[PDB]
Amino acid sequence: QPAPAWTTFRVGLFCGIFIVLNITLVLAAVFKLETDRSIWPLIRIYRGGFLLIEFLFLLGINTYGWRQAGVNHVLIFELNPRSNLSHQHLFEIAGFLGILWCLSLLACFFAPISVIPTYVYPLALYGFMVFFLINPTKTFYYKSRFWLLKLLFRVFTAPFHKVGFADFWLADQLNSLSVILMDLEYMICFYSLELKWDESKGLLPNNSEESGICHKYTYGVRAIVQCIPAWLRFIQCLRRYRDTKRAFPHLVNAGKYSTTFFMVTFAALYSTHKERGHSDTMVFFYLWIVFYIISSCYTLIWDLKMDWGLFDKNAGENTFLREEIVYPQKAYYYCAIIEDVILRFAWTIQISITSTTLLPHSGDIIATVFAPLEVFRRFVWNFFRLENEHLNN
Amino acid sequence: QPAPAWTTFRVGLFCGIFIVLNITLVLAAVFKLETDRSIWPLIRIYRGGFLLIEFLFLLGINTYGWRQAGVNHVLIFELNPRSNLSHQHLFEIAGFLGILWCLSLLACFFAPISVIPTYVYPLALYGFMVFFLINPTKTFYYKSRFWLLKLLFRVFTAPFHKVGFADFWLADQLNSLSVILMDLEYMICFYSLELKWDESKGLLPNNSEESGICHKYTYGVRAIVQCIPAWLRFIQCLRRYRDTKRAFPHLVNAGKYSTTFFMVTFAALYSTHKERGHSDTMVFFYLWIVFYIISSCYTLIWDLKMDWGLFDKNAGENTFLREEIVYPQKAYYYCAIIEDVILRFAWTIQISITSTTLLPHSGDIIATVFAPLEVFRRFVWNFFRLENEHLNN
Ligand SMILES: CC(C)CCC[C@@H](C)[C@H]1CC[C@H]2[C@@H]3CC=C4C[C@@H](OC(=O)CCC(=O)O)CC[C@]4(C)[C@H]3CC[C@]12C
Ligand SMILES: CC(C)CCC[C@@H](C)[C@H]1CC[C@H]2[C@@H]3CC=C4C[C@@H](OC(=O)CCC(=O)O)CC[C@]4(C)[C@H]3CC[C@]12C
Repeated sequence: QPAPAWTTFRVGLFCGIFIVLNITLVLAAVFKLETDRSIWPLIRIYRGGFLLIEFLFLLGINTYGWRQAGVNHVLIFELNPRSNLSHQHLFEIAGFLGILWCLSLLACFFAPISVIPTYVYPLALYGFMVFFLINPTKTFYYKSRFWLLKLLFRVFTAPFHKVGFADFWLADQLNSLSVILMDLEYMICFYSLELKWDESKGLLPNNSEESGICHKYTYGVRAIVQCIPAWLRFIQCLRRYRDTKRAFPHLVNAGKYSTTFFMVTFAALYSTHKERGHSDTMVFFYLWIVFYIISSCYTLIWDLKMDWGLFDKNAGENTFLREEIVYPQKAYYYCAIIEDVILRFAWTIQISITSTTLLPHSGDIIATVFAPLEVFRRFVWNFFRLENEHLNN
Repeated sequence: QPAPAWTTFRVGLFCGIFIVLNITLVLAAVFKLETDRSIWPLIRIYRGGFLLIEFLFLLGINTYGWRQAGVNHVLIFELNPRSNLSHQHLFEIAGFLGILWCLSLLACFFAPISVIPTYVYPLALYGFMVFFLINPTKTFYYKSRFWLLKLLFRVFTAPFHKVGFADFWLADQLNSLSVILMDLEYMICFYSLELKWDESKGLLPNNSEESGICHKYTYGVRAIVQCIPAWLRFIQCLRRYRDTKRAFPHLVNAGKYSTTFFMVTFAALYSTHKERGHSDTMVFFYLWIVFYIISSCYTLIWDLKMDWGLFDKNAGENTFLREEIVYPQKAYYYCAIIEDVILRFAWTIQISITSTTLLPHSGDIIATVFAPLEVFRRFVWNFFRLENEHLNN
């Protein structure tokens, strides 16, 4: 059933406002903003919002593809059939939130008029977003927000509730998008300790020794925020093994999700060795590389053989694929296989660099450039994971 | 017949882009613009264009009414029953033209590229409109523009072609769009006579007494271009009388459309005799005024008693109305009558400032604020005229 023209009109309106706002924001950044003042904290704060907008748009594309390809994903997700969301609603939500984000960024740049210079706009934007998430009224897709909040509650207390499809799907989705979590942690420490709240102007060049508290790992305020999604998925699979008493898949998933834990603690140990300047620190590098390989070379085999269900013995004419495929063109499969091996190494490198406090001058730029790539990798992963899930049933 | 979702998406996209472009144009005009060169000529190059876009948008709303009020207008317009242009197409065309107009105005305000300083933007925009109008390729509503061009040719050759509903409909609509003609004539006069083309931008104030060659009537070229639509309608109704062999509803129409000839000739004579001296100018001003009440009354009785078929001697329950009506609210009819009475006599209000102020450049500002009001008067007149034609047919 086609959606009413009002929904499409709203989607187009929001898309056009988003496009024009992006163009004028780029122009203002190129011309108005001056290079002398450091602008890295602004990008660090707004990266999470941009990632959320991109994820919402990509999920709209994903549900479009699932609807067109013939995948019965409403039964797989166990959603209520009589109230389901098409791509247009997700597009509208993403456009509205993106317009709000662009308005906040433009206000932060220009700062039209206020007494408090610039440090109320990110707080305002994130507060508006969280209020939209947990608004107690019965409007603005109340059923969807209620379902998502219940799913979040089930996921974040995973070792107690029975594991379902949506639980692990959202666990993986959070595993890809943890950059929002680290950005939130950075924002929290920066507002709590660094910024001069009872002052004016705002951000200033930092020359004191106490500066850059969020940059350092302190004791543990950095690594655990990195590996929280890994812990969630690890405990989810442990509970699933307990409930099902099946050895192979869950027992290998435990090691798969503990490899990243090992890599993260080893990178933190390398950082504290650099702080200590030990003679064996360079040797400490080599082992990291080893646990780099056993990390990536782990998940790759899980990405193609078990996740997407490729490399089947009964491939037949479909070279390097499975016997049955619902997508029309194999070029998509081959491009996805080619791009996944490229993007996995970049994702692991970004995770290591963000928490290891390495590359002081180029680490932030590397993270900024490579952040909107793991989201696309997950977007590619979703299609084939759900296709294999539908064909398995 | 629901429209495709892509058309609605395009309409929404164009509307959003137009809205944000208007907001940023207003902001630039308030802030970026500097008041050292007389900006009034700029308005006279753009004002008319604005009106055109406005008209198109208004026309869209009009046809929507005829689809919901039951006023069958395709049958009486002699349009193709199986091929019609819905209001969404008019909305998107108006949005496209408005986006181009806003882009040209912003480029003129900012002057980004320092090679073609200022004079190419208006010519380029109006040329774009021209090539869109007369594009020979079978793209972008080929039937629509071909029909419009054929009807324009039929209208402009009034004394020879047979009269129809669409011909005098377009003549009546054009009778409220002479402002486009005066602005086009002024643009041509400015670009041909007084502009020094070998100059960048042209940041020279026009306060010098040598200016005003194309502002005044002088040799009498504004009067004829102003009276052209009146002449077309006068000749069309003369031909209607000649064909019908009856003069009850036609000769009085000829007199009504000929009163404006005396109107404009008296106005032009007063304007051209003001600077000569001519101490008897008050007699001409009095004649101009009395002809003003004569014409503004004649038009009022024609619009009320005969055009809409209102004030019938036998009305019944519906006081001061007709017998059969299709629109639900009587408040709509009363508001339309009141606003028609105000707008037809609006000139009086203007003259008050022109008779009670010493502010330099007084007539032009009142003229440009009152210009987007005759279009609205025609837009509201169209509803009831089409309804009465449908009832009579
Ligand atoms: C970075 C380079 C080296 C590779 C980039 C790969 C992507 C651009 C490709 C890989 C997988 C592709 C997707 C694979 C499957 C689909 C489903 C497909 O849905 C349908 O319309 C099919 C159903 C039908 O029409 O019968 C639409 C294209 C899409 C989203 C593809 C869009 C383009 C993607 C994301
Ligand atoms: C601003 C001051 C000077 C008053 C100007 C009057 C306008 C605001 C009024 C006069 C005539 C009105 C119109 C008369 C008839 C209709 C048809 C009507 O038809 C529908 O689409 C609704 C029908 C239904 O759903 O029952 C919609 C409102 C509209 C366009 C009205 C919109 C408001 C108008 C333009």
